[PDB]
Amino acid sequence: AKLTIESTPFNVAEGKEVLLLAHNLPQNRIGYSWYKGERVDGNSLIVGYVIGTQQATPGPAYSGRETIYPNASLLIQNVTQNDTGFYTLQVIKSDLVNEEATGQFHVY
Amino acid sequence: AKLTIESTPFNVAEGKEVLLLAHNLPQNRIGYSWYKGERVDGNSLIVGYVIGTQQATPGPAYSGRETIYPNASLLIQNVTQNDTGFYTLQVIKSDLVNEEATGQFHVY
Ligand SMILES: [Zn+2]
Ligand SMILES: [Zn+2]
Ligand SMILES: [Zn+2]
Ligand SMILES: [Zn+2]
Ligand SMILES: [Zn+2]
Ligand SMILES: [Zn+2]
Ligand SMILES: [Zn+2]
Repeated sequence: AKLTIESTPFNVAEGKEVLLLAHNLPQNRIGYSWYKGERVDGNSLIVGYVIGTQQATPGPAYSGRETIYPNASLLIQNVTQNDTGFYTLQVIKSDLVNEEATGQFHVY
Repeated sequence: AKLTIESTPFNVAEGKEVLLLAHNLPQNRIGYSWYKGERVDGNSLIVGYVIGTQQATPGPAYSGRETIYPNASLLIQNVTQNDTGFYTLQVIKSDLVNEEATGQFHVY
């Protein structure tokens, strides 16, 4: 089934939090990478996560506000007006036939 | 030492071959995913490759002419006009702070 991302809530007050959820995770997943923007881009990588070891490693775009959970959910806290826009998840699979999906939220 | 892709040769005769090589591979690499086009996109995945097991899995853009190697290079033989343009490699790393790079060749 097709990986999709949903922000809850979509519309977020500045200084509050958003949770980005993934639906239809693939069965053979081994880990995750979250990105700022609409495209998988290593300079825009917020955090990587290995399921088996439960290790999160910040990427270049990490800002001290993002936490990734084992089901791929991403919490971003202390959102600012500059955060409005798109976010992209990759689910890394054991055969490296990886999947990705993009979602968005809005800060007011 | 940013990851980069180069085609050898850059100008490729139809029916001959091209090698896409990668410079500055990360040390903690665990595998590779090659794509047709300018981004990581599952609909354009040529092949995924796990270094440890040497298992290659084709994606939708696989054409039977591409081979992937432990040094991350992609060899395309019997090049056709459909093959021109951009290709993107993602190097999957053990921390999933993955890196990608894009290159191109021209067929004549
Ligand atoms: Zn699925
Ligand atoms: Zn980039
Ligand atoms: Zn406000
Ligand atoms: Zn607005
Ligand atoms: Zn305002
Ligand atoms: Zn070179
Ligand atoms: Zn490097």
